Amino acid sequence: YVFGVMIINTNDMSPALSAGDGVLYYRLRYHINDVVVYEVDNTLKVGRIAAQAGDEVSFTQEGGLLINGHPPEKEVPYLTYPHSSGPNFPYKVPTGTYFILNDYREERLDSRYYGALPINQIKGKISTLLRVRGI
Amino acid sequence: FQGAQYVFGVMIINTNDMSPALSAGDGVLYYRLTDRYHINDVVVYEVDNTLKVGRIAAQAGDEVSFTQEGGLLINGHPPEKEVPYLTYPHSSGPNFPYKVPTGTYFILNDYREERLDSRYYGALPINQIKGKISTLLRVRGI
Amino acid sequence: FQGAQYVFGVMIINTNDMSPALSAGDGVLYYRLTDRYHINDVVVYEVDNTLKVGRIAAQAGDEVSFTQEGGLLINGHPPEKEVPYLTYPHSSGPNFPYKVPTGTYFILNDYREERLDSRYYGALPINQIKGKISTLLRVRGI
Amino acid sequence: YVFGVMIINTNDMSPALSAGDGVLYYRLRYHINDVVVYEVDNTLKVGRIAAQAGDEVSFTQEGGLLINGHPPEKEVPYLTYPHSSGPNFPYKVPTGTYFILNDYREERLDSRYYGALPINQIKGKISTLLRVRGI
Amino acid sequence: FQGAQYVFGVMIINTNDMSPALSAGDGVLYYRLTDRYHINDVVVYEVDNTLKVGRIAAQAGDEVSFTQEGGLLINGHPPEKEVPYLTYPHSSGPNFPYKVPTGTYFILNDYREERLDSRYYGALPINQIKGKISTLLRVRGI
Amino acid sequence: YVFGVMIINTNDMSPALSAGDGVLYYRLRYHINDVVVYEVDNTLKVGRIAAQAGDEVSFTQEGGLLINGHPPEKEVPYLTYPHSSGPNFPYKVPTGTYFILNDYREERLDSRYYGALPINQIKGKISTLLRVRGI
Amino acid sequence: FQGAQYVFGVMIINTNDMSPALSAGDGVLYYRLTDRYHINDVVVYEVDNTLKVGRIAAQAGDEVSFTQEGGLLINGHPPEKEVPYLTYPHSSGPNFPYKVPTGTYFILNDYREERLDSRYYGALPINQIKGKISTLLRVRGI
Amino acid sequence: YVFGVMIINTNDMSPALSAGDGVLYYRLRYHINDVVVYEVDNTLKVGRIAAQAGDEVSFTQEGGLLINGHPPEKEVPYLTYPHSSGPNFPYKVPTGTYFILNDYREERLDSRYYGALPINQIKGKISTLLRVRGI
Repeated sequence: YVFGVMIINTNDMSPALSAGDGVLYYRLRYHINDVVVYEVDNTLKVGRIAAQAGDEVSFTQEGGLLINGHPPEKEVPYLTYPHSSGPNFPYKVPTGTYFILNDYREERLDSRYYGALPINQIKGKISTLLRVRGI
Repeated sequence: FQGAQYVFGVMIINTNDMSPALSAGDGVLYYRLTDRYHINDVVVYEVDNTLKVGRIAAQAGDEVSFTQEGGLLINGHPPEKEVPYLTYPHSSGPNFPYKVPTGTYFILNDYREERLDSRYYGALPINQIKGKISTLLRVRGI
Repeated sequence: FQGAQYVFGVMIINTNDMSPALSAGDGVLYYRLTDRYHINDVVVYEVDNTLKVGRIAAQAGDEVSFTQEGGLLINGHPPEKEVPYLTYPHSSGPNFPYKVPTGTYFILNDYREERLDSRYYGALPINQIKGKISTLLRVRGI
Repeated sequence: YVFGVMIINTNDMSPALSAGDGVLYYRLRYHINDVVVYEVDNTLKVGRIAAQAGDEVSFTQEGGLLINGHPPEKEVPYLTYPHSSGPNFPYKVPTGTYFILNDYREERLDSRYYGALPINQIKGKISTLLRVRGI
Repeated sequence: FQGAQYVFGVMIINTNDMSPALSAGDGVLYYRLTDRYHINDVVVYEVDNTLKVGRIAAQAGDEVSFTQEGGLLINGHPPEKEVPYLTYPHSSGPNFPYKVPTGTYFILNDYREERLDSRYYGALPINQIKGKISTLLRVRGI
Repeated sequence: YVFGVMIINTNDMSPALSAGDGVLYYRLRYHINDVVVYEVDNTLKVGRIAAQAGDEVSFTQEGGLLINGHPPEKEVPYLTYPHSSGPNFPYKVPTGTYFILNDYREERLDSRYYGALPINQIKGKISTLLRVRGI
Repeated sequence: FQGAQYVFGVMIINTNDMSPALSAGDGVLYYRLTDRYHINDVVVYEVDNTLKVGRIAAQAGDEVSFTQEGGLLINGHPPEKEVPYLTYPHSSGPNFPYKVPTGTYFILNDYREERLDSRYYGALPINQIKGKISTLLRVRGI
Repeated sequence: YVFGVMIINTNDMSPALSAGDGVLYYRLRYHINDVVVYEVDNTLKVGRIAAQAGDEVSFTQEGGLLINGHPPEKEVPYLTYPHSSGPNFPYKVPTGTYFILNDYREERLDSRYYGALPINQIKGKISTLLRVRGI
């Protein structure tokens, strides 16, 4: 029904997505591993959904991520540490929200800083990428 | 001789050897240059009646070697492009350090643990390069 | 084995051997079929490390012959496609009548006076067909 | 990994797919509602997967289809009657097979004639369609 | 006046009003004709600052009417294109039988149960037609 | 400046152009061998310009065409005979007109029937062809 | 409401108002952004039922003025893009200095001697921008 | 017959052509205003043909260019001054050569430095440009 188009403008989602990528996203109920466009502070961001309503989200001392004890499907070539000004973990994911992580985990301004994003702040699932340079 | 020459090719990627830059199922476009390619270009190339993709890591006159800690050296310096893997030789490849011949390109899989690239074949002659991948379309598995 | 497979190719035509259907400088698009081609398709194909274009005049099991008046016969009947030229064998081609082998296509230049087509090479194996020309873009010389 | 390309050459799958459509299919484990290319008698066909190993497949007097009593997700603007030279129904779907139906149900030479197709005869799932005429 | 004119547009379909020919999420290409469109063309058109798609069911001078059994008549005959739905007027549309004006096209949703088409708006002037949908790309929901 | 787009709908210009071809034409002063869109009787046609203001146009008994005695640059695989209800030849081409011929010369409803076309009836030069079937 | 939304448009340029960046007869592609455009983008836009092209010289909140020597100032500084012409106001345009409104873009012809751009119309609301020209194909007149 | 493809890698031909442009060129007899790819010192360059065999090429004190007294068709927003290590002007263009100028005339390493280019060093006429960024 509703489709958006944007140019990715950070490397928060690298290497899955890079600055300058073109994306198409549509407004959806999301699923773990969906990559979504969302808004915080009148600013569009992209991130991947690591957890949904009810899950608990914990860290290991060795930079690892746990959703309900067990670590995630998706792997990234980074260690995941908490943000110091973020909610306490372990962290329970509220109804109507989704816990969102940057694939490039060294950028810690995702749900680890904001908490889970409410639905009304999620603009849609990215269904198509067109990369036209920097292959 | 020639009836027709390529300007572009539109292909689907069959392998994860260029992962994570490229994934199986990705659509790509390449364009064919009549002059030279460049370092870091991802190219489509042919070896053994077999189409392959890889990234140009060195060109004519360059010297390629490895450190004991799985690092790649081009002319004694480490390359621009970084990949989340270590690079080791193919035991049945040519000798290193390896002087890249005139008119050839030394091509590496971004997914370095697959070693069927120039580590096994040596550098590829230009005439076996089909073109440079300039564009990518991914629809699933983002 | 394969890194990548063609879905389309976008090419420029270098020859007038397919004239007047195709002219030098024409841009074309082809698509690659995994199954079989058909009679009257114009295809891009390779023989002797050389890309060529031509039109499929017969397929596996067909019989190709010539009349003394420069006419082509496929299975004893004249073909659908008409060209403003006569068709004669290549003196150094195979024998006719010619039984088209399994898994091959008998390909002819629309500009029949150029005889470096299946009249010289025999029928082409399918694996040497790159794809079917579906689209044409002409900008000059209309 | 392995991709095929073909031109649909019947209207067995109409309106979902029409003769002259171009498709891309890849070799997969299939799911109900997948549309797949398959071979019978050295001939490529396309059809949609209505049932999998273990299911039972039954007809109603009123041209309706039942998979395990309950009728299917996918609806088509045709009634589904059995083929007279086909297996008996109700019909239990063997392991390693998939029961395949034409969307255009008046063409009855699908699994209703052949039975369920074994995997080795399924060439792949159609993932992309390009229709270039007859829109 | 004009800086630029459309030759093609590449669009995504937002509605199921043209279902099953077209579905939400489909990609389409249209081309813009300078002359006339034809019956059965699916076109992109604008009404109320709003882009819409539909299929041309009648043209200038034609007469459109309905039977009591939900059938469409064009010039007293039923149309070529068949859809798996019945066609009824929009209670707030113009009168029928309806004489199609000069320079207009009478456009219908293939999914006839949605009646916001020419049954409500009347026939659309040509200058509000953006072009004809010639190509379709579907990737999900096949 | 002004561009038109049309679908060729005859084979008058075959093989150069075929029914179903897409063309782009722009409004120009034309030159011999230009292929142009023109109007006669509220109907768009296409043809190639064989002669301009001042030229004389004559036929040979052997189906040949003469512009000022000498035959044309462009050759076609047809013989060119006059139309019986057309102007007398030899035929002098008026100022402000262009003598237009069908490449497929067996269709004789070009300038051989109409005479030379005035400029105001020539809609433009075809600069681009896109053939999408029947190659 | 919407049946379909643009992702790309492929257009031909009818004017030399964007010369020498763009020329009459150029083919272009644009893509439609759902978010904001940027300064220096060349965009297709509509004003008075009329498609136009131009280059975004300023955005919301910016201040546009002219020097007596035919120079353009954006926020008191001269802009990045240089054109081989001088810029003067349109005598019947709005007042300058000109505060660019919220949700609008101040658009200028690269060929500045044609003044039917934001110098006459003011800044264009975003909803009247069709998209950004990203690609150019020139075949004649190079 | 023979087509080349290259990426323009200077702004010598700006604004007509810019670094990063893609071009198509074919091997030809050239004409004034043709833009051509040519080689000097095992290096591909592009330039526009200002004069041919027999012409004379002169400069005015006011940065202007004369071909046979009369200045050129093509205008550029630059003044044209000689190169100090180039041939003497006025300069007569030898048979079998073409006098080539950079559109961006402040780059003086064109025929003003090299003299006219022989044919065997001209690789072809640029017939198509594709600009994909920096519009």
